[PDB]
Amino acid sequence: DYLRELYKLEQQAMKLYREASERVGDPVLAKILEDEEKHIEWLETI
Amino acid sequence: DYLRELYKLEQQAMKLYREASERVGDPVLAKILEDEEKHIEWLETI
Repeated sequence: DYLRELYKLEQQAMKLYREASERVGDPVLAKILEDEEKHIEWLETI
Repeated sequence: DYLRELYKLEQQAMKLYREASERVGDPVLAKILEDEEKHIEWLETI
């Protein structure tokens, strides 16, 4: 259901937030990434 | 660049987190949504 494509969305966000952090180099980009990580965990409880 | 498709990703996440919160009804789903919102704002400073 939703959870499953919401889960994948979180995975792409981390992938593209990773390729973006490497380059851009805005520390807040790394901050947004620590979050997406926790979103995955919380998603993991439904 | 990345920022632009990272921005759109955040928009879809909120759209699908909204349709998912309405239904599922897991309060943490609303918590993940208040976040995606701030990610948009922080994204807005690059």
